[PDB]
Amino acid sequence: SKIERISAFLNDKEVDMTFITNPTTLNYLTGLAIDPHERIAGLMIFRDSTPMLFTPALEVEKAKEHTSGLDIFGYEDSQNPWEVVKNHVKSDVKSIAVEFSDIPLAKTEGLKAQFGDINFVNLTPLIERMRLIKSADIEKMKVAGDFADKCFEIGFATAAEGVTESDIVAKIEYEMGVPQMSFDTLVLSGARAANPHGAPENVEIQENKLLLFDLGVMSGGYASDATRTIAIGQPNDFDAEIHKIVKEQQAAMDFIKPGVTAHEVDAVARDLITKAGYGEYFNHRLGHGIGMDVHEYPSIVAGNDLVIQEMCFSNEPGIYIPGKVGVRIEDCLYVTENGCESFTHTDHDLLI
Amino acid sequence: SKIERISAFLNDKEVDMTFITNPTTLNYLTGLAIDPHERIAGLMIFRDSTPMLFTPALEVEKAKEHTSGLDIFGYEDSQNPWEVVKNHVKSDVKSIAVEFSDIPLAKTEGLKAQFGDINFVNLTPLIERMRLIKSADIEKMKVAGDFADKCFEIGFATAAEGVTESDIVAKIEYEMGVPQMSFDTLVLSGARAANPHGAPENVEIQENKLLLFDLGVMSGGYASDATRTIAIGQPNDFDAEIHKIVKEQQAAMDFIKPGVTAHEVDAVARDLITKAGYGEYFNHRLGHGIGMDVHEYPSIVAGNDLVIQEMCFSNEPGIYIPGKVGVRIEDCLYVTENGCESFTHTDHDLLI
Ligand SMILES: [Mn+2]
Ligand SMILES: [Mn+2]
Repeated sequence: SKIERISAFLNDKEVDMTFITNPTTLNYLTGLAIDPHERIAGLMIFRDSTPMLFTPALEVEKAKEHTSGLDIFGYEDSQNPWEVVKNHVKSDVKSIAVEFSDIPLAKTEGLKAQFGDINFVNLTPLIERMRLIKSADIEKMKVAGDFADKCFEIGFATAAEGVTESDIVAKIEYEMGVPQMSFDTLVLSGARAANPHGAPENVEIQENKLLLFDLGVMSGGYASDATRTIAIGQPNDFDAEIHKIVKEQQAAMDFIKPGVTAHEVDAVARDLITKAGYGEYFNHRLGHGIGMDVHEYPSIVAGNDLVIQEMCFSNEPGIYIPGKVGVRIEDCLYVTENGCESFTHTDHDLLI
Repeated sequence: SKIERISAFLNDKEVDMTFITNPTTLNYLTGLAIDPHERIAGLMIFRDSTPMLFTPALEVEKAKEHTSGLDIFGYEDSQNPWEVVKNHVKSDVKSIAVEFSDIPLAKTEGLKAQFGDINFVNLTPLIERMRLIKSADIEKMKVAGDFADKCFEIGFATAAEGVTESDIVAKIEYEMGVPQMSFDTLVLSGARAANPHGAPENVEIQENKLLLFDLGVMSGGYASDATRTIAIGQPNDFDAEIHKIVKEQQAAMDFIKPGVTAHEVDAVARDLITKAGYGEYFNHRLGHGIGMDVHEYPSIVAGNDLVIQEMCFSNEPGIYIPGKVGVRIEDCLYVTENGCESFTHTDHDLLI
């Protein structure tokens, strides 16, 4: 149980209780997706008592739909959330563990008002080492990644008769309009794709030039991310296979496998680009981790030596010569021991 | 100058410097819209030195586009943001003012690592009293509010031939798809509009029933919000003018004017509903403040007596009998001394 891993840490670090705030961490622990926004909500795990969950007076009857179970209770706006919390917790509280990365001072200060000079302890690192592996629900990241293939389908088509980059984004987002993109959809024509602040604008697509897509979705809880780059009408030759240098992605999809550096795959790629001699230009991290957030561990930067086992991240290599001729390609992937596999199935070799 | 108001506070409270983090507060101060997301950025105002602005190594050349001016500098990922900050600030720093509401512990702790046992002071209340009045750019909230009228146009039409609530939302969002909605667009048919967790789903609209809209946009920086409720085919009579009780909104649009309670307009409304006798059901705050965020001060709750002067907020009254017959209406408005006025011009009396 994920909650049992946390009691264990509390016991092990002699901290009494948690007050958990990152709404993405909530649902990963609780299976419930709540967004209090301006209001307060926290997951309170203990060393050896029954875990509670605080909630606005309005979100509570719902939260008993997940259920697990957790002792659920709330506060109306008339009253001080921090008050309610203490008049529900019994037993004494010296330490609280919270997510440093997320919890603001308005909140720690709200607790201190009520509890006193409590030592705060950083839970964030733990949650991180817990999300780094999943294997629970890779199945969920499968369907999102598959919806991105369907996004690539709709996008390609839509580049056809005056159509601009925006039009293309807007049409993909219509789809239902399945709830939410995991990040801002990119459609970038020719030399706009080399910009390190490139964004779709209402500008016609360039015929005989390259078209980059890079997109992704939130399918209920988890997330996908991908980049295809295609040609609109017969492509340029220099451009033609700057695509090749980059499609070779495939010098790292079943080359893969657990127990190799981090300086590992950012080696089979960043070298094979200096091969054809564009080591610079390609001047950003190859690879970020993926799961419930579009960006997570592991980082796949060149420098230090994180071993790989059983992990989600992404394969985005691309060369950018400012004023170029656009190109990058990306799948996200999970590590099994095979071999391995990618979350997106669309063609790396195409033209429309 | 908004920045000059802050030095003044620093001087007045004998605090050396600010480290400002809420990216909506940045742009309100700086005219620049930056989103570092996982990364660090802060606006550093001093008592009597030249204000600086910290930025990722990647956002900086851009930030010199606004300009003002501010001393702009950054950090690559190789290096510790908190390090850079201290090796740029000279002079001694005992106190830092930050926005309690926004700044997490990972950040205060990052500062303390570098600076030492610094007293943190709460800037948030000041920024709030500063945003409560604008009059600078009401003009910007004018065009967004006008785009919401154009959203209401597109929406109405689109309720026509199998169309569901989702379809209608999706079509409005297509529009360009002018950047961003200020909040999740609501389209709710008949009895779905009474739910206090009502959300558009892929369900056909009910003929001879009510259709609520409530929507809004981000037009570059500021924001709008509105609710119209219309009829799809000849409406029910009980429903017909539960609309009347609620359209009477107009028992508070030029009744208005500065120097009356807060328990003021949540009196001309919440009574005139008990008039026809649905005081309960209508069980939420009438009125929230609006500006750069969809929700801001002033709160217009029943209880305490905030005077009005020269302020943005919204007029959303509506009765909800669970399993009802849907109805609410809302404009947002600014206080001038006339009279006053609303940001949305569409018809409060209609049927499609
Ligand atoms: Mn991507
Ligand atoms: Mn509204």
